[PDB]
Amino acid sequence: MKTWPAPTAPTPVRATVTVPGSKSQTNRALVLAALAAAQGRGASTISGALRSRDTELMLDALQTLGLRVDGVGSELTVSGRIEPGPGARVDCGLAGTVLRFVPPLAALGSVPVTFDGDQQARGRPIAPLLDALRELGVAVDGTGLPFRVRGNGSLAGGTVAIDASASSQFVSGLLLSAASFTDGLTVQHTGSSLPSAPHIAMTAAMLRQAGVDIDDSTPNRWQVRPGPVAARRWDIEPDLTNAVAFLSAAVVSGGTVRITGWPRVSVQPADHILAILRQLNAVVIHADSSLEVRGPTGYDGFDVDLRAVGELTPSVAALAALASPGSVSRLSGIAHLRGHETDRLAALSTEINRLGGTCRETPDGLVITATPLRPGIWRAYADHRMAMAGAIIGLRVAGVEVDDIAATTKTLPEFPRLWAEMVG
Ligand SMILES: O=C(O)C1=C[C@@H](OP(=O)(O)O)[C@@H](O)[C@H](O)C1
Repeated sequence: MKTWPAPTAPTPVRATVTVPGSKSQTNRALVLAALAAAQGRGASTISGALRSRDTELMLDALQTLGLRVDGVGSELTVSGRIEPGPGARVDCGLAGTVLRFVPPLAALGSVPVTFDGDQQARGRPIAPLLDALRELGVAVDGTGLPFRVRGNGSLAGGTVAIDASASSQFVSGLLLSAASFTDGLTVQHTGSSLPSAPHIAMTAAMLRQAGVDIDDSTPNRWQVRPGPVAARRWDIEPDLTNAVAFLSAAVVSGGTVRITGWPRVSVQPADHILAILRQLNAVVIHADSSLEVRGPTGYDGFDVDLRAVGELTPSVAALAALASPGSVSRLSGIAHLRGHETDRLAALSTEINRLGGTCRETPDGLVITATPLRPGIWRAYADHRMAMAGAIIGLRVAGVEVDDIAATTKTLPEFPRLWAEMVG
């Protein structure tokens, strides 16, 4: 595979960028549309849907379960029933949302469904959710990929306790289908350290838009009452995590990037994101239904807690590597990133140090000292966000090439073109 050379920015980037739909919201919408359709409420359409490997895996997973998903562009229509064929096998790829959100959904069917995924997906956490499904009555063969969910057309629900410290998607995955369990569900996260609170809140918010009653008034506990899931039209926001890769270009070059269609009120953690950018003295404004970010002339080291927004770590690590020389930055709260697409703390450490940088993995994150960097091959680990972090570095370091920019197809198949258009 040819490498992809990351274009440099010898002068401030200036651009208006449109990023496609949110992966997290798209895949929640597809699951909820499938439940409504499986419940006999009719077809649903998702407008502005992300088309990427993770959402194609999700819609193929629903089709494996018997549903129909139509649409060649960003408008997807879900219909039909859960009625899996003999030997049904969901391919999870490297999509945690498919791996975690579809096995509950599938216990509603009356035929078992096998789950498999990429070799690299088999190293990602999944066993706690399968134990929880077993506690709720579902027969599950296997404690890791490949595993089979042997449903008998129904799932009684009830109360269940789970350690979800390794992934909020263990909670989201159970919450999304719980309205179709006979008794609904009460889910209790045991212990502490629950990452990605905004993605669980995302789940709860979209469940309420589908008419589902969910009580999240007590931390670490969620009660969902049994009831209908409405068929409705979903409007998908731009992916704000992907937007940060482009906004970072403004930050490191002292330029100006605008993102179109930014929601002033979002189901995504927009407030965390904008606060972080302002930590680096970026000027952030909302204008013309767009978000504008103007980078500072330079920035020093920063400390940032990424527990609630860990998927920002690759881009934020790149920003830290590009701070003024001798700056020290501390990224914390992200032990769980050892279980992501790749171990992102080891990978970021490895690739930054290869460019001559200074990145030290810590038990919950990274400490990065900004030092002059040099050309190299920034290696993707099949991880869309590692790939875009390489692009960010390359803005300020000539001679940086990403081995596998096509890794970006996970959530942004058009990255290479959009990025070229931005940097110009
Ligand atoms: O539910 C979601 O859509 C996701 C939740 C988070 O997972 P973890 O809590 O496992 O990090 C996030 O990092 C992931 O990229 C998307």
